[PDB]
This record gives sequence, C-alpha cells and structure tokens, in this order.
Amino acid sequence: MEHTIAVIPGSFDPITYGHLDIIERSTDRFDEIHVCVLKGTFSLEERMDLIEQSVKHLPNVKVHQFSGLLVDYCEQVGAKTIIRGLRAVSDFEYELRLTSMNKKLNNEIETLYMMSSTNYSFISSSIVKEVAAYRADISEFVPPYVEKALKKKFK
Amino acid sequence: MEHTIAVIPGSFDPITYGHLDIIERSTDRFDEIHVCVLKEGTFSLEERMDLIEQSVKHLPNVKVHQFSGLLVDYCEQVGAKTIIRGLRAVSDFEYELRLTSMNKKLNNEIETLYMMSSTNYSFISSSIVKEVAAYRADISEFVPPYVEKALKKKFK
Amino acid sequence: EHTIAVIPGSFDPITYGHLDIIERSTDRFDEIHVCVLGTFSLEERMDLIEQSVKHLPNVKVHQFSGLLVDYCEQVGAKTIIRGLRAVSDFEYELRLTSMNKKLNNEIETLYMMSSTNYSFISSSIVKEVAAYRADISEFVPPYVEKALKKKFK
Amino acid sequence: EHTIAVIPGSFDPITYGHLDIIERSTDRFDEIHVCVLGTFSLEERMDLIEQSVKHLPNVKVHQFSGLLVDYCEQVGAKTIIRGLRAVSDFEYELRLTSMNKKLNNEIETLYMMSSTNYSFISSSIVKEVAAYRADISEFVPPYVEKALKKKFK
Amino acid sequence: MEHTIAVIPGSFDPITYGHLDIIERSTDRFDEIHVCVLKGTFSLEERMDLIEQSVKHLPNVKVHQFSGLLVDYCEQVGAKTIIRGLRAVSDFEYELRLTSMNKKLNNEIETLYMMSSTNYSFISSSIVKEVAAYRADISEFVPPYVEKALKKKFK
Amino acid sequence: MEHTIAVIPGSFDPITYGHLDIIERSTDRFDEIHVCVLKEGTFSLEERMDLIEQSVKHLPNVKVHQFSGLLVDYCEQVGAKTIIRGLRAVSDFEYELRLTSMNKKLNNEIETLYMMSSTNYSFISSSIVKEVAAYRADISEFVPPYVEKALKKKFK
Ligand SMILES: COc1cc(OC)nc([C@@H]2CCCC[C@H]2C(=O)NCc2ccc(Cl)c(Cl)c2)n1
Ligand SMILES: COc1cc(OC)nc([C@@H]2CCCC[C@H]2C(=O)NCc2ccc(Cl)c(Cl)c2)n1
Ligand SMILES: COc1cc(OC)nc([C@@H]2CCCC[C@H]2C(=O)NCc2ccc(Cl)c(Cl)c2)n1
Ligand SMILES: COc1cc(OC)nc([C@@H]2CCCC[C@H]2C(=O)NCc2ccc(Cl)c(Cl)c2)n1
Ligand SMILES: COc1cc(OC)nc([C@H]2CCCCC2C(=O)NCc2ccc(Cl)c(Cl)c2)n1
Ligand SMILES: COc1cc(OC)nc([C@H]2CCCCC2C(=O)NCc2ccc(Cl)c(Cl)c2)n1
Ligand SMILES: Nc1ncnc2c1ncn2[C@@H]1O[C@H](COP(=O)(O)OP(=O)(O)O)[C@@H](O)[C@H]1O
Ligand SMILES: Nc1ncnc2c1ncn2[C@@H]1O[C@H](COP(=O)(O)OP(=O)(O)O)[C@@H](O)[C@H]1O
Ligand SMILES: Nc1ncnc2c1ncn2[C@@H]1O[C@H](COP(=O)(O)OP(=O)(O)O)[C@@H](O)[C@H]1O
Ligand SMILES: Nc1ncnc2c1ncn2[C@@H]1O[C@H](COP(=O)(O)OP(=O)(O)O)[C@@H](O)[C@H]1O
Ligand SMILES: Nc1ncnc2c1ncn2[C@@H]1O[C@H](COP(=O)(O)OP(=O)(O)O)[C@@H](O)[C@H]1O
Ligand SMILES: Nc1ncnc2c1ncn2[C@@H]1O[C@H](COP(=O)(O)OP(=O)(O)O)[C@@H](O)[C@H]1O
Repeated sequence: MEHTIAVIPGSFDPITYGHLDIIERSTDRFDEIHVCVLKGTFSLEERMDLIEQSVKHLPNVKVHQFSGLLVDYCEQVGAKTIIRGLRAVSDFEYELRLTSMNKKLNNEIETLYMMSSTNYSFISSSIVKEVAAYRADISEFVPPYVEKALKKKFK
Repeated sequence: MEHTIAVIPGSFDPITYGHLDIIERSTDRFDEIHVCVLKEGTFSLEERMDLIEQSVKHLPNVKVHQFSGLLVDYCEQVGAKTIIRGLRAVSDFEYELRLTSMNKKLNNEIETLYMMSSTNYSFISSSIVKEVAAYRADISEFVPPYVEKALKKKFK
Repeated sequence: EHTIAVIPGSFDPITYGHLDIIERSTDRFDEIHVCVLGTFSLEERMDLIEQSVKHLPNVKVHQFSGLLVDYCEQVGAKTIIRGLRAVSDFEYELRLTSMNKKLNNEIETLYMMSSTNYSFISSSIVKEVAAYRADISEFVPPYVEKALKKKFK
Repeated sequence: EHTIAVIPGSFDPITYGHLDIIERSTDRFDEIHVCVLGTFSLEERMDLIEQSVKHLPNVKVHQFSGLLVDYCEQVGAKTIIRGLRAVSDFEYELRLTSMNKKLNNEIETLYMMSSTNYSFISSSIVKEVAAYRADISEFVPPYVEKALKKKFK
Repeated sequence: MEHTIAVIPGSFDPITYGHLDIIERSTDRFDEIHVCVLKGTFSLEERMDLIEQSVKHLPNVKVHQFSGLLVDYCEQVGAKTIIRGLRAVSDFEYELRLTSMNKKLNNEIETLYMMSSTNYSFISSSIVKEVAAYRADISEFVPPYVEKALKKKFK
Repeated sequence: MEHTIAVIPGSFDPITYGHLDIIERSTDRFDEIHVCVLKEGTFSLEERMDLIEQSVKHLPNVKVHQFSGLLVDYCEQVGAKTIIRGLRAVSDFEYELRLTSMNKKLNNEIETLYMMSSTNYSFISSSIVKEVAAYRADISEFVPPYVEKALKKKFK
C-alpha cells in the first residue's frame, strides 16, 4: 500500500531506553518514523541532539521539532499515525484522554499504542534523572551518549 | 513497505459495533486484515464466522478465519507480523498487558498494537448486547442489521 | 412520593455493605425500592431484606421480571442508587450506566461511596467466612446472621 | 427548596463536562448551588458560570470562604454532587469524601458518571487546545468560547 | 527477637517461578516459611508434591495443607505473618479485601506483600497452563519437575 | 534470626496517624525500626524530626534519622535489609511498583515489604490534614496531640 509515516511524540527529557524500545519496535512497520518534540532539565537543542545520536543506527528515523498541535504536524508531514507507549494504568487513562481529544482535533489521524517491554516498564526520564542526581549507575537505562550527558549535568 | 497482514483475534459471540470500530479503523493501515476466531457460548463457530463475514463484506481486504493453535502460530503461518486489539478500560488494559508479555516470549517477531475504542462504543461487549437482546430492547445502535436479525431470533 | 430511588441487587444475602447504602438513601427521597432478581432462593432473599429494613418506614422490597430501567418507569422512579467500593466496582458500573442511559435517557444512576468500615464486605466473602464458622455479627444484620448459621452451621 | 444539592469546583473555566453534571442534576433537587473557590479570576469564573447556566432557573452560583461542608450546613444542603470520568477521579473523590464524612456526617456526596461524549473534557485540556487556536465550540458554551478566544486569541 | 514463622498461602495449581520468587525472597527474613495449601487441574496430593520438589533446596521451607481459615492455621502453628505477592492492580484490590477481612477474623496476624520481580509480573498458574495446553515451551516459567508434570498433563 | 533493622522512609510533613499505623504495626516484627526522613514544604526538617520523635517515643525500638543520598545506601550503611511502605490505593500501588523496580536494580539485597493501611486511616495524608487544619476543623482524629498542637499554631 501507499507510503506510510508514523510520528512518535515526546518531550524526551532525556530520551531513555524506554523511548528507544518503542522507536525501534516501530521502524519495521512504517516507511518512515518521525521523532517529534514540541517547540525541563535539558534544553530543546540538547534534547534534539540526544535523540539524533541515540537513533543514528535506524536509518528510517528522522528527528524534528514543531510548535503547534501534534495532529497539525502530522497533517503537514502526511503522517496518518501517532505511536505512543503504555507502561501502566496511569499512562493508560492519560493516553485515553489525549486520544479522545486528538480524534476531535483531526479524525484522520489514528493513535496506535504498544506496551513497553518487561524490562523497561519502570523507566521514565524522571526516575533516570533522579538516579543520576545521586550518581548511581544508569548504563542499563539510557544509551551511552545520553549516559555521558546526564553525568555531566548532575556532576 | 512490503505486503502487511494484521490479525484481529476474538471470540465474536457475536460481533458488535465495538469490534467493527476496530476493524474499520485498521483496514486502511495494512494490505490485509484477518479476523481470527478461536477453535460453547451462545452462537456456534460457523454462525460466528457467518456473522462476521456479513458484517465486514463492505470492506475491501478483510478475511475471516478460524484456528486451533496459538494465535502467534497463526500469525507465523499466514505471514502476519501484527496483532491488533482494542482497549476500552483499565481492566482490558491489565489483561492485555499480561497476554502481550507472554506472546512476546512465544514469538518476539510479532507485535501487538492497540487502539482506544471510540467513546461511543467503549461500553459495548458481546455480553451486554445479549443481555439487552434477551429483554428485547432495541439493539440497532449496538450491532449491524445482519447480527441484529440473528440476536432477535435467538431471543424470540 | 414526589421522588422514588431504586436500589437494585442480587442480595444473596443482604449485608451491612448493602444496608449502609440503603440507610444513607432513606432521608434523600420520599421512597426507596430495593429491587431484586445463588445460595438463597428469591423468596428467601426478599424475606431477609424485608426483615433487615423494617426499621426504615419508607423502604419497600420488590422483584421484577424485565429491565431495571422499565421498573423505574413503571413506578415513577427517576433515580437508581448504586454503592461503589473499589476501582473494579467503578469500571463495571460505568459500563452498566452507559447502557442504561441508552435504554432510558430519563433515568439517572447516582453512586455513593461505601463507608470505610464496610468497603471490603460482599455477599460472597460473608458466605465464605460463614462456611468456616467465623463470627459474622459485624458483617450482617441479626436475621441474616441466623440464616447464614442455619445454612452453613 | 425542601432539597438543595451543591456542585463544587474551580470552574477555570466551566466546560460542557461541568454543564453535563449540572443539567442532569436540576430536575432532581429543588435548587442547585454551583459553588466556587488559575487562568481566570474568581470574578471572571463566576460570571462565566452565571452566563452558562442562565437557562436553568433553579441553579444559583456562589462563592465561599470556608469548608464545603460548612457551606452546605449554612444553606441547608444535605447533598454534594460530583462527576466521575475515570479511575483517577474515582480514587481522588474517595479520599475527599472519606474526609468530608468525618467533618460532617450528615452531608452525603453523590456521584454521576460523566456522559460518554464529555468524559475526556477538563478545563486544562480545553485551555491547552484553545492556546493553539483549535475549534472549541464542542467543548465549552458560547460565552466561555468567547472568553477563551479573547484570552489566547 | 523471638522465633518467627511466615505463611505463604496459595492453591499452587501448579506452582510457578512467580510463586517461587516470593518464597525464595522470604526465606532469609523469617526463621521458618510454611507454604500452605487449602484442604483445579492438579489434585491436592499432586500440588503438594510439585511444591516440595520445587522448594527442596530451601531448607527452612515446609509444605503443609489445612482445611480451615488461614488465620486459624497461622494461629495453630504460631505464625504472626502472611506473605502474599502483588503483580498488578487487580491483585492489589483483591488482596486489600482479603486482608481487610483477615484483620477482622484475627487482628494479631499481619499480611506483608512483596512486589513480583520484573520478569515474573505476567506469569500465573493459569497462563502457564494455557501455554502448556498448546505445548509451547514453559521452561522459563516453571521449575523442571513442574515442567515435566505439565507436559504429561497436557500430552 | 540475626539482628534485623527495617527502614520506614518518608517526608512526614507532618507525621499522621496514617504513618503511625504502619510504624506501630512494624515495631514488633523487627529488632529495630528506623524512620528515615529525606535531606520546602510546611515544616522544616528539624521540626519534622521532632514531631516524629515525640509521636514514636512510646515505642521501644524506633529511631528517627535523616539522609542525604539514596535510601538503599542508607539501608546498606545501617545494616537494614528491609524497607517498609504502606499502601492505601491503586495510585499508591503503581507508584510504589515503579520505585521498588528501580531500588532492586540499585541494590538487590534490600527488599521492600508493604502493608495495607488500616481501613480507618486509608484516606489520611499529610496534605489533607494540613488542608483541614488551615480551616481549623477538629484534627484530633488524624494526628497525635504533639502534632495537633504544632498544626494549630502553624494555622493560627
Ligand atoms: C497523542 O500524543 C500527544 C502528546 C502530547 O504531548 C506530548 N500532546 C498531545 C496533545 C493531546 C490533546 C491536546 C493537544 C495535543 C498537543 O498536540 N500538544 C502539542 C504538542 C505536544 C507534543 C508534540 Cl511532540 C507536538 Cl509536535 C505538539 N498528544
Ligand atoms: C493478544 O491476543 C490474544 C488473545 C487470546 O485470547 C485467548 N489469547 C492470546 C494468548 C496469550 C498467551 C497464551 C496463549 C495465547 C493464545 O494464543 N491463546 C488462544 C487463542 C488461540 C488462537 C486464536 Cl486464533 C485465538 Cl483468536 C486465541 N492472545
Ligand atoms: C490472605 O491470603 C488469603 C488467601 C486465601 O485463599 C488463597 N484466602 C484468604 C481468605 C481471606 C478472607 C476469607 C477467608 C480466607 C481463607 O482463609 N480461606 C481459607 C484458606 C485459603 C487458603 C489457604 Cl492456604 C488456607 Cl490454609 C485457608 N486469605
Ligand atoms: C521505596 O521508598 C522510596 C521512597 C522515595 O522517596 C523519594 N524514593 C525512593 C527512590 C526510588 C528509586 C530512585 C531513588 C530512590 C531514592 O532513594 N530517593 C530519595 C530518598 C532518598 C533518601 C531517603 Cl533517606 C529517602 Cl527517605 C528518599 N524510594
Ligand atoms: C444499574 O444497575 C444495574 C444492575 C444490573 O444487575 C445486573 N443490571 C443492570 C443492567 C445493565 C444494563 C443491561 C441491562 C440491565 C438490567 O436491567 N438487567 C435486569 C435487571 C437487573 C437487576 C434488577 Cl434488580 C432488575 Cl429489576 C432488572 N443495571
Ligand atoms: C467533595 O468536594 C470537595 C471539593 C474540594 O475542592 C478541593 N474540596 C473538598 C474538601 C476535601 C476535604 C478537605 C476539605 C475540603 C474543602 O472543603 N475545601 C474547601 C472548599 C473546596 C471547594 C469549595 Cl467549592 C468550597 Cl466552597 C470549599 N471537597
Ligand atoms: N497527568 C499525567 N498522568 C500520567 N502521565 C503523565 C501525566 N503528565 C505527563 N505524563 C507522562 O510524562 C511523560 C512525559 O511526557 P511526553 O511529552 O508524552 O513524553 P516523554 O516522556 O518522551 O518526554 C510521558 O511518558 C507521559 O505519559
Ligand atoms: N480480567 C479479565 N480476565 C479475563 N478476561 C477478561 C478480563 N477483562 C476483560 N476480559 C475479556 O473480554 C473477553 C471478550 O473478548 P475476547 O474473548 O478476546 O473476544 P471478543 O473480542 O469477541 O469479545 C471476555 O471473555 C473476557 O475474558
Ligand atoms: N465484573 C464485575 N465486577 C464487579 N462486580 C460484579 C461483576 N460481575 C458481577 N458483579 C456483581 O455485582 C455485585 C454488586 O452486585 P449487584 O448487581 O448490586 O448485586 P449485590 O449488590 O447483591 O451483589 C458484586 O457483589 C458481584 O456479585
Ligand atoms: N490528584 C487529583 N486527581 C484528579 N483530579 C484532581 C487531583 N488534584 C486536583 N484535581 C482537580 O480536580 C478537578 C476536578 O475539579 P474540582 O475540584 O471539581 O474543580 P473543576 O471541576 O472545576 O476542575 C480536576 O479538573 C483537577 O483540577
Ligand atoms: N477475583 C479475583 N481478582 C483478582 N485475582 C484473583 C481473583 N480470584 C483469584 N485470584 C488470583 O488467582 C490466583 C490463585 O489463588 P491463590 O489461592 O491466592 O494462589 P495460587 O495462584 O498460588 O494458586 C492468585 O494469584 C489470586 O491473586
Ligand atoms: N502518582 C504519584 N506520583 C508522585 N507521587 C505520588 C503518586 N501517588 C502518591 N504519591 C506520593 O505520596 C507522597 C507523600 O509520601 P512521601 O513523600 O513518601 O512521604 P510521607 O510518607 O511523609 O507522606 C507525595 O509526595 C506523593 O508524591
């Protein structure tokens, strides 16, 4: 069928392996994946840098930013699909409310969810930044370039 | 992108507009959709398959099949790399998480993708439709006409 | 009876969890109809309720063959009252009320939170503990207590 | 006013999610008091409600400095009405009602399930989408729609 | 302080690694652990056999059965503690109702919970028996003796 | 069984009967209990520590300490092999699961054991107590007398 683009939105503050698992699991299912960030501990430029480094190895992944509604981004770019991860019930209820709205905003865009893998269900940007603030080891939670940037941040 | 098949599993006893919401939202996003039914409840397998075929024959690319073994083995046999499931509620969510955790052990090449039921159809289930049909309430908002006819005849 | 609230259930048997909700409702409506459909027969269940609510003069006990929302219409009740104990109650009641609103848009379902002492009580766990001869006086009214002890010794 | 129900909130601003609950309550009590405490000032919030409920003759809008349960006492309301949308609403309301019952055992809180069309609407998401110039006519009444467009253009 | 016994109740139909993770995590925290079963696919005698084999290696673990209330078992035996696992929200609400009752039945017995490890959050006796019915591999979910018994059962 | 220490962490701003429910249920089950407080909210650290000490001085074996680093490192420094936490609600549960998953990565020798709050104290939190105290409702059911006195003086 036709050319397909999916958009994976987030603040990526910073990007983690929780985020990359979803991105990686999505690259074989769409022609292109756009990782999209709006417009926190890392600046926009820094967050964009961390993502690009962390998805270097996935040639069908682009990193962009946008100031506007997500569904309007999808519409400019010709994406029909938003991809979101779910780890837990609090994610689930929140994501339900977002999609209910997005469907009002633009009914041609669908949101598809995938369940986080077993090992990553507990990771978020927040808790990684908490562990990094106490300088504990974060190598299992984030890629090597992001590991370096967190350690320099919480020096 | 090469040829994609997605699989929509269920018991469909009977198919409702809650199930069709998901099926019509998936038909444009893959080359083919297989609706896959397992192997009593109130309609036989052959009846459930007939109801589905009549309820989806307006779509271009939806096939209705039975199985037998594991869902993930059905997906491998047919070349589907995706399972599609609807989420309505928190309790759906927790159950689906347990199933996908297991299916990833069984075959980590198959992804399960979820979509949220539309707000109008969240509350519908085969079970509650049969309840209401048994009391002979008007069920035309809940199921397609061919299914409506079959329920009415089941329940008098 | 300008206003009637209906309190449905299986009541197999009625417990102080059910009575909590019933007693809290009495002052808010001219009449309350406890409406019924296991371990106890229908006739038995109805008698256990009748005896348990006889101290509440605006509460009446009935049975119905048909949809709840058609009962409400028939008696002129515009309100169904349901108790909530837990997240699982909440989701289940959300589905039932979504459908009831489709069946009859003019009846509302109102919920009350179970009181904290009675949040863990169901007919099922009372019966289970009764089968083991536990002391059940804190969970059910005296007439139900007797019926449970008779059933299970 | 044999019976008064109180509907509390921040209403910052009132949306059709709030109005859903208010409109569904009007027929069930002699009076409804919408009771108030952000993006809009108190005075602004009160005006937006007043204009949004002027078609409902038994609804009045008030503010209070003090505990909700003391307001209810003061006006003679024995019922607080709250809407439930989701599991997270449910848990939060359970804690508030547990405490309100301790503060005044004679006031009951009754819940209604938000209607399915309006389940996802909050003041917060309406404001967010308004900040982006989205069409908001399906989420808020016309007088609130104007106030949001004025605020955000 | 004094001698301590904890009781880990269940139907163990059959025992899984989800169950054994909790048992194992509990053995260093009490002087004795009693695995207790009341009085399904495996008979009582079979279930007791599967447990004893699976906890052979934990010398402070006993396996018993009882027909009576759990808190009365704890009381006969001098246990002050029931240990239960939690995997998910549905577990949580159910376990809350059980403990609320058990506290009425006997207030001297406390129930302590531990969270299932990441890898075992999805396993139950039920789902293992479903996988075993389709003869898929269950070696990651159950110990070797139980693996053998399931395969012979779903031959 | 050798000497056991269990640690009860929190902010305790201020300690309430909800926190004490857990602390009194744990004092008989370990040799020692450390109540461990982190490192504004409405009471300073030194005040929060004072309130706890006065609220627990009737128990035999409860010490009140501050830290600084990671909880799990506090446990290692002190020889505690157990963290005790109360659960009131589903939302407590999900949050605690995320924390214990992480703490097991940080130190897999420390176990987190949970107990359900008693039904009478489930709804209490430091937050709601301060709310009610600010309106000068009677708070004697919610906090011990020494804490009751301190809240009253905070809020007039
Ligand atoms: C479905 O996934 C998300 C994620 C999300 O925030 C991460 N917000 C939204 C919003 C849902 C309804 C209200 C406006 C929606 C929005 O579009 N806010 C701007 C926004 C945010 C994030 C990005 Cl990456 C962009 Cl381009 C643009 N839906
Ligand atoms: C994600 O969707 C579903 C749905 C579901 O319903 C029972 N079960 C499964 C199962 C999950 C792991 C254990 C066995 C798994 C299985 O395969 N169970 C039977 C099953 C077989 C074959 C078919 Cl064709 C169906 Cl439709 C259904 N995953
Ligand atoms: C807390 O852990 C459990 C687990 C559980 O079932 C696995 N039931 C109970 C029950 C809770 C209240 C009602 C009676 C309680 C019971 O005691 N039922 C008999 C019973 C069951 C299991 C066993 Cl192993 C025994 Cl010895 C004896 N609490
Ligand atoms: C199980 O109990 C708690 C409670 C809690 O509250 C913040 N956080 C933690 C944290 C969980 C993993 C990431 C860092 C972990 C930590 O250690 N965070 C700071 C923290 C430090 C030191 C102390 Cl002494 C306390 Cl009380 C609290 N686990
Ligand atoms: C709000 O409370 C209940 C409770 C409940 O029990 C199961 N079912 C219902 C119904 C759910 C919508 C589908 C039909 C429903 C019904 O009306 N079933 C007949 C019914 C049941 C209970 C009673 Cl007491 C009566 Cl008179 C008549 N709504
Ligand atoms: C049931 O609905 C609400 C809503 C709510 O808003 C936050 N708070 C409350 C309270 C929760 C118990 C502790 C005191 C509580 C209170 O009474 N706070 C003053 C208060 C708040 C809202 C209003 Cl509208 C008023 Cl008049 C006065 N119960
Ligand atoms: N109110 C809320 N309830 C539940 N989760 C929330 C809430 N607000 C933010 N989040 C979560 O915080 C994270 C940050 O936001 P988001 O822009 O989606 O992605 P990211 O984590 O990539 O920066 C998300 O994983 C989101 O699910
Ligand atoms: N906690 C739960 N445990 C078991 N099943 C659940 C739970 N929550 C939702 N469900 C499932 O929803 C099912 C109906 O869906 P399914 O059998 O997959 O077919 P269909 O999609 O045709 O309705 C019920 O059999 C029920 O098992
Ligand atoms: N999926 C479900 N979740 C929660 N409760 C359920 C479910 N299915 C049936 N029930 C019944 O709803 C009950 C509340 O019962 P109701 O219909 O009012 O009769 P009663 O209150 O006498 O039990 C629970 O005690 C249980 O018997
Ligand atoms: N922990 C919480 N969970 C859910 N809602 C919360 C929480 N804390 C505060 N709220 C507020 O409760 C609101 C319901 O608000 P309420 O107190 O009635 O004012 P309003 O309805 O105008 O928002 C949500 O919109 C939110 O602003
Ligand atoms: N109504 C229910 N809701 C949630 N979980 C349940 C329910 N009924 C049984 N269970 C679960 O089924 C399993 C079997 O029961 P139990 O006797 O505790 O242990 P086991 O799994 O060792 O046989 C448990 O893990 C228990 O949590
Ligand atoms: N979803 C959640 N996210 C963050 N915190 C939560 C959540 N649910 C409950 N809590 C926590 O309950 C806390 C109060 O407990 P804590 O800070 O450990 O100390 P204390 O035990 O003294 O109250 C709040 O800060 C709050 O963060």
